[PDB]
Amino acid sequence: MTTAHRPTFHPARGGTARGEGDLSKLSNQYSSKDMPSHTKMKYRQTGQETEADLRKKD
RNA sequence: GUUCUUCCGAGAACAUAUACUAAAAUUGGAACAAUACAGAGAAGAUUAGCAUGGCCCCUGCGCAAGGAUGACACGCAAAUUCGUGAAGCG
Ligand SMILES: [Mg+2]
Ligand SMILES: [Mg+2]
Ligand SMILES: [Mg+2]
Ligand SMILES: [Mg+2]
Repeated sequence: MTTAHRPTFHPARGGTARGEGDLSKLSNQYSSKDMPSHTKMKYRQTGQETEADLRKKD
């Protein structure tokens, strides 16, 4: 019988790869996109119809 | 060891703790080249390719991509339990 060509009847699980569960388990090889980028965080301006002021604004 | 003190051969200050310390002696752990054999995924054959899984790697700068689809998988799969009437006995 053929059985190697099977789908995922069994559930997928994870949470144990490189650097998961312990921060020292990151290898010093890191991916090209793991470079620091977009490091200045944007925020929404003051008076953006913020929730409490919006609530007031019935 | 130096700049100074003098009663004279001593005194004050400056200077302040190197080194996985070995020229060694010991003790684990990987792949190498090839005589003969029989030889590489899918209900006949030629057989794609891409997936899926874990206490399996290798090449790669790599969330790219290759390594036979990289290899494997390839059936006792029972795993919460019964219910019935004939005929021997005794
Ligand atoms: Mg093929
Ligand atoms: Mg591949
Ligand atoms: Mg190939
Ligand atoms: Mg594969």
